Amino acid sequence: GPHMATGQDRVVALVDMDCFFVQVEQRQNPHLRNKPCAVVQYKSWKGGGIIAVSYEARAFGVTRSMWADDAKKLCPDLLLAQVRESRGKANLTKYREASVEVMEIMSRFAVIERASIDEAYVDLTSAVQERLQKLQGQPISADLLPSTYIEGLPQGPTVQKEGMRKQGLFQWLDSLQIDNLTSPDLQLTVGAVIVEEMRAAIERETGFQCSAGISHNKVLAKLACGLNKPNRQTLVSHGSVPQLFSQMPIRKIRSLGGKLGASVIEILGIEYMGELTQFTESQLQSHFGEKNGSWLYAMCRGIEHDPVKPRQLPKTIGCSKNFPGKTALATREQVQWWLLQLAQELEERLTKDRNDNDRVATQLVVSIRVQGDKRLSSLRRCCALTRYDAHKMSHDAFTVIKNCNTSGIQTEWSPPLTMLFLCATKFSAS
DNA sequence: TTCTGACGCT
DNA sequence: AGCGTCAG
Ligand SMILES: Nc1nc2c(ncn2[C@H]2C[C@H](O)[C@@H](COP(=O)(O)NP(=O)(O)OP(=O)(O)O)O2)c(=O)[nH]1
Ligand SMILES: [Mg+2]
Ligand SMILES: [Mg+2]
Repeated sequence: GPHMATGQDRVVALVDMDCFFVQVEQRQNPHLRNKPCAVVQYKSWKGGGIIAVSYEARAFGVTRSMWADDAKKLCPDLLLAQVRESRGKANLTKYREASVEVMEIMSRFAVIERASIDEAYVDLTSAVQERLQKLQGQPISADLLPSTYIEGLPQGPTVQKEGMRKQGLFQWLDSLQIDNLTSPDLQLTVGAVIVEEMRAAIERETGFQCSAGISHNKVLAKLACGLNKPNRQTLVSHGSVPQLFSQMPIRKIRSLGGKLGASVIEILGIEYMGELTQFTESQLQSHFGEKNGSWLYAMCRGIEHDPVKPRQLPKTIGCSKNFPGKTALATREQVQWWLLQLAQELEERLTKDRNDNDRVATQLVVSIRVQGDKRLSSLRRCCALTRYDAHKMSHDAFTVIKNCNTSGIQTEWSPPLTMLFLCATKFSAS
């Protein structure tokens, strides 16, 4: 008991933009605002593949990974914005730039770890300590938490969503004020106050809305964030974990949504995260390996030690294009022209990266898929990246992959290529 | 018929 | 180094 760590040492938040690419397009084009709308890549095949969906369109059942022609069947008035196309491929530049706008605001409050194009973890532990001392013992008003939910409340002894939110918040604050709650619970609450401030700054300065999770570690903060989207933030306390996890499907937890999560369910014969507490650490290590076993044992108790890494900028810069079915590249000339198109986009992005961020990539990774392979990559080869030159890069990439071609004729490529990917990696200060 | 990007294993 | 997993 007294020596058992509870993982309540940090305050961590996860901030994630609401329907991010849609808001970027809605900021630019006011005709799209407050409408069912979606962002697609390409257009010819089935109207384009949807990658982002406004909450209004979600109500009609429109989702990511849906073809726009199918989406239009559920939502006839669906409005569509198309990703920019350059050199015959999708160009995500506008969204990466919007992302930087948001990340730079977040970094004013605390150290952040970019987790994707539209989300970052925040380590608020230090910021909270400072705000606590400033207060002098002052109680925390509900007015400071106008968009916060407390997961698990209200409980015990209104029929509208906002009323339920407030009743939960009141129960929580009443407990802190009394002194019923822990120091950790106070720290989380102050963390939520700062997170309100951060989300207000993002909205004021970019126009974009986001949601957030506040908890003691990255896994819980990420889980919390999704509980009340859009435009809300959720506090998940250590105390809330047993009830929360008791009916939480294992797949909902970050990293368990794939094959490992399926094996946990299958091997142990359980469904919910909370059921993991029955097993000893050694039992879990036996089935899932020393690292996974230790992580699972702690995680199902709400505990996780993964640090928020001080990293705002992506570690790699890459671009890729699929060539599905009949579009598969079947000639040497085709392969070279597309390697050049990818190389040109990469050069432009690398050159900008070097001016903005004082660094240079030193390795070029080339990846391809051959027709008939399920694997995202069939083959990956690296070479030196010594100069930001698209012609040189595309020539080098061709050099490293040319041996894969089995075709007896120099001009033909076999098997035909279904994917090309060029990635710049191994950055060094410049 | 998507286009990324982080990280683990060997 | 090259391959796989995971999350969108
Ligand atoms: N190229 C590409 N971009 C994608 C893909 N999937 C998502 N994106 C892009 C488009 C997304 O806007 C963005 C952020 O990813 P989320 O936060 O997972 N989705 P969102 O913020 O839209 O909604 P909410 O968080 O409120 O549910 O990444 C994809 O498969 N391919
Ligand atoms: Mg998002
Ligand atoms: Mg996201």
